[PDB]
Amino acid sequence: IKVVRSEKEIVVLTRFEEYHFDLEKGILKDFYTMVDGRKHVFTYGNDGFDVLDEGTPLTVIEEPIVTGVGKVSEGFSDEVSMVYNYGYVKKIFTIKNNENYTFFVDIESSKPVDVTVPRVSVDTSTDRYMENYFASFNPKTRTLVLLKHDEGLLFEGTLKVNGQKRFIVFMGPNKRTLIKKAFPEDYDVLIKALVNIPG
Amino acid sequence: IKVVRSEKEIVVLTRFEEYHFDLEKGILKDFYTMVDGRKHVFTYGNDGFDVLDEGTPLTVIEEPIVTGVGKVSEGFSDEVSMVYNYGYVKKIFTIKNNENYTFFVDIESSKPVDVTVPRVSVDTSTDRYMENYFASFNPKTRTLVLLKHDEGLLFEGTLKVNGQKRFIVFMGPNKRTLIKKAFPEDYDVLIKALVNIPG
Amino acid sequence: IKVVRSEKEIVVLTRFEEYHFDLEKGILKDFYTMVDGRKHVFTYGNDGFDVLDEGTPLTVIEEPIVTGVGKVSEGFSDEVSMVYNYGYVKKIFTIKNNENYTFFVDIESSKPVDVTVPRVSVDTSTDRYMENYFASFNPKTRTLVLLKHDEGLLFEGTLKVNGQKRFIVFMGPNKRTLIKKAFPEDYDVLIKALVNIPG
Amino acid sequence: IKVVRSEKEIVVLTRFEEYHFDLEKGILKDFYTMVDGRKHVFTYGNDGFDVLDEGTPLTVIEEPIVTGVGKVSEGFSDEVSMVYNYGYVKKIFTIKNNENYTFFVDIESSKPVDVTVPRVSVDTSTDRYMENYFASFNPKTRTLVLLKHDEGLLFEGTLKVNGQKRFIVFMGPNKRTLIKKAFPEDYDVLIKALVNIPG
Repeated sequence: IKVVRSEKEIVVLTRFEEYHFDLEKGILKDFYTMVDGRKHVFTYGNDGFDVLDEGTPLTVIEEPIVTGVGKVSEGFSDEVSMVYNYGYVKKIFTIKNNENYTFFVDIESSKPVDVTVPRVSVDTSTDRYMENYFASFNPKTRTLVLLKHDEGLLFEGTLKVNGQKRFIVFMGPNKRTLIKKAFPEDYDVLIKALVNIPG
Repeated sequence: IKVVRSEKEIVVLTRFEEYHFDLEKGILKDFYTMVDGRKHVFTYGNDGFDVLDEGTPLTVIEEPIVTGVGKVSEGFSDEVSMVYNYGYVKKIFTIKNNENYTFFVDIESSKPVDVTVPRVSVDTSTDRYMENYFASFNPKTRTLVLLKHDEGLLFEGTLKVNGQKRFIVFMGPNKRTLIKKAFPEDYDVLIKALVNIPG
Repeated sequence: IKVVRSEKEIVVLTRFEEYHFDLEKGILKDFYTMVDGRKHVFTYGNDGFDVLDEGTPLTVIEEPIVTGVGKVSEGFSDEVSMVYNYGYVKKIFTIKNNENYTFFVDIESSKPVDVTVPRVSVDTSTDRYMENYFASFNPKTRTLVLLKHDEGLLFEGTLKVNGQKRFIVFMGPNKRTLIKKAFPEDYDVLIKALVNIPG
Repeated sequence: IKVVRSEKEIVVLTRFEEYHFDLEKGILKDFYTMVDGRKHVFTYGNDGFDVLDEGTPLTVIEEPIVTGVGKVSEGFSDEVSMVYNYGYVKKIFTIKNNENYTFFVDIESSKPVDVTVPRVSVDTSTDRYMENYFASFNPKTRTLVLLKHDEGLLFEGTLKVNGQKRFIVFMGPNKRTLIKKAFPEDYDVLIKALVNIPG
């Protein structure tokens, strides 16, 4: 809802979410929840939606563009989008004022690329490779990451993209209602599988 | 936000707007504002977005579909859409929870068709045919209709549709900020033009 | 919008255009604009889309077919098409009711042929061979022809046809909005490049 | 994904597919699936996309060309294409790394030709001529061929080519997800129709 573009990064602020995106690689740098005090729940390893071509991370050919609907005094009102252009790869992050801890990654390529996925867990013990979904849980911050990748047990740790593809990313507290709003169709199977993580 | 589908019409209800759509012709039956008590500000004459093919109105080949995002206990939370299928014409009404008195008419055709435009004014005196915009004002109810038709002074009282086109329709009180939120770029010229209507 | 077949030629008539096509050679014989009174702006030299096998013009093997959508009392309402069948070459003119002085020439051949391109200029002085586009301008009549040949500066005065190709032909007044509508992807490059002609 | 040109045949090898093409006639010589060990499921009878001009088959006028995108250490990473030029007929096989047992045959002729269609069945018993599709099934190898010929029940056993046409060919295991992925518009009609084959 509030966009602050710095010389080193772009910051998107809502009432409960604080996103930090870079300018050169199109990565999610940092994510904070603010529902119970400013809490640094995600930080960039090599997993913030890097676009890997054949085995090397790609950088953008131009500065990212910031757009959205409902430009209020403070940036936008209901939608913010950030466009990253790698030439033959376009990547758009979309954040809506739904206060659901859910953002979108609409991505398009000419040749197939690999998009690393964010992990909030300390170790692989609290990560789940589920059908069409990647789950990552941090028991310290109680933070959940649910990425709908639509690869149906073929996921190998990176999003294989070729052509148009939208990814839905949940990143926030373990609040069951918010997961139902983010993934209404698969909610039942999802929660039933998420029980198996320590939690 | 709240959808009530009876056997004779579909009713969309937000905190300030009350829409009534029919089931056979894809028309806006009635529109109420609820900001200063339930006020019947629009009613169907022959102008509720009737689809006129050659010179005769069309009816749908199937019952309309209701979709949207954020399926809550009471219908949807953030967006409602209604799909009307005339066979070679598809017409979709979209209402978002922006509380802006603004809805969208996404329309598509295989042959050129005509879409009648709503008028809230008792007479033509308080109607304006402006660049890319039709305005209609009812001084009794203080109700403004602003339709962005993108026909550029060539508008003749009916929307000419051929292929894909989206219409943005503001319908509600004469409130500066809401018009700016609806049409940010043309706002200056629009309102400087709306001065000429009684008001 | 109106078609008149006269056992010697086919005439197509919209509100601003009057095309005269022959029946034996599939050529554009004459073109009239009517926005400022009936003005004879094109007359067939040797360039009304003649199909040349070597330098040998071809004749159709059958009489042309006239088709279209929305058959109104006067011919057609939104689309007229004329099919010329040279046996091993098909050539279809299409005139849509866009009121944009823009028609289409869809062409398909079995062997490489050459199609002449209409000129409106008195001399080669006011012609331009641009990237993917032929431009002819007549300073007296104020008529501009823009042909999208998509041959990228390899154009030598005739369309090289082998296989399927669509040509977009603008023939009318130097109106920037109409150029923007006809060629929406390249209009900036085109409008800037046309400054070099007298204009 | 790996191309081996043996000066006598061209072999294209993916994770689950092995195609054997010749060099003189542009035919499919042999096809192996590998998902359950190397299983020889197609051998050329007189049905490996032979171009029959009217009575006799055609040979290419020049050696085929191998092209593709993402040229990795082993041929190409994601697309391979073989161009066969018969002078007045061009035939391009395309194999994408979609792991869908689905390849494409883009074809363009100057005069009407016939292209034979591969069969995996021992007899005509397990074959079906369906709306826009040819179906061949082998009950011992569990291999299904679905060719989208788009000739709508006018198909007579050979592809009628006269211009530009694209054929989508599925060749592989009877797997509904894959058929859905290759033919997403007709998958329900197709899959229901296939029940009539033994299976």
